[PDB]
Amino acid sequence: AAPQQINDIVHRTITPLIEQQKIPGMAVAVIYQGKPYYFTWGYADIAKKQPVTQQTLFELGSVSKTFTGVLGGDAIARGEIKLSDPTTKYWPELTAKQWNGITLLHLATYTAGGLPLQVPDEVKSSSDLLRFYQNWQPAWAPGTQRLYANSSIGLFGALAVKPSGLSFEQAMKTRVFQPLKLNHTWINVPSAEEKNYAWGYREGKAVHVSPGALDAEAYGVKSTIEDMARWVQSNLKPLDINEKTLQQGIQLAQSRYWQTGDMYQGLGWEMLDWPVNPDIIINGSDNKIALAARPVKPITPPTPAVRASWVHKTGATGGFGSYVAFIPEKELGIVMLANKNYPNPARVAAAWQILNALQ
Repeated sequence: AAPQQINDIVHRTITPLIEQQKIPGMAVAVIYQGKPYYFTWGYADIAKKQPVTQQTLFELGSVSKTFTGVLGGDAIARGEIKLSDPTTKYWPELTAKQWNGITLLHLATYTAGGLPLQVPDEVKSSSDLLRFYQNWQPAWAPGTQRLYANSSIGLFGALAVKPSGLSFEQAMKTRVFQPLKLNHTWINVPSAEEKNYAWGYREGKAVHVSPGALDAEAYGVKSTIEDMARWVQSNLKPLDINEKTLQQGIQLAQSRYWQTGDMYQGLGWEMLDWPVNPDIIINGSDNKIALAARPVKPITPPTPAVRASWVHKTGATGGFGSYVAFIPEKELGIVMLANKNYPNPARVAAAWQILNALQ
């Protein structure tokens, strides 16, 4: 059981959300005074009447970028990479002149100059990727415009693990998932766990995310509400993490590297100063803003992680919609996982209503 104030605000907020958005299945975790409280609704598989449980796996979509950012932070802390390193240090075959000056920082923070939102579906092998990046022409100089992009942070993640000699998946398992005891968090769902993998629903049809280049880095993690609550706990309170470079990596992913308007770009995470204007976060989450190019101001050196922040990330796939938000100063956070991609502003409005009530 949760304290009644949590049960009350969750029931009053999530029930109309599910009805308004026709969400088939949903799981919510509230982290309150550092402890998790879980809630589930509806079905992971409608036709087969499988309820959502605390072991249901949801596609995180772009919430996966938070894991990629932390894994990159850990590689920085290990001394394996620097954000100022040129992309070409890790991929010297990227000889085209437009890559001169594009650093790992730019890739990690969507500031390379207009790398596109998606890797094209036609681009599948490393050779296809090389052609893609060699032929890409920037719209802007590096470090001037943020354009949210799977092709940008996806490449960051692929390159950041090269010194380790591990694949991206193996690095993520060994360096992030295992130390944090995320035992039900997967880039590739094992056969024995397929029974727990919810279907996503798009226009009423059951769907799962399709393979794509750099999927693991940009949008490919699947996880349970329990593991996601532990992920929030770890990012709320990194000083409890025993593995020093992972603790440091978590901290570095909440450093502020760029500002645009009132939002700050971390590694995967995005941040605003708390208290927030809820309209700014709600309206800023709409893709009309969130996917637009926005001019950035550099923060030199990056601001070390600010405890009084709203730290958050939206994520989607064709069939799923996820959101995570937390406030380190308040020891408070929320995870919302659903098997329908419903509008971002409705996610953020509900999260803020719940966390604002519990602050």
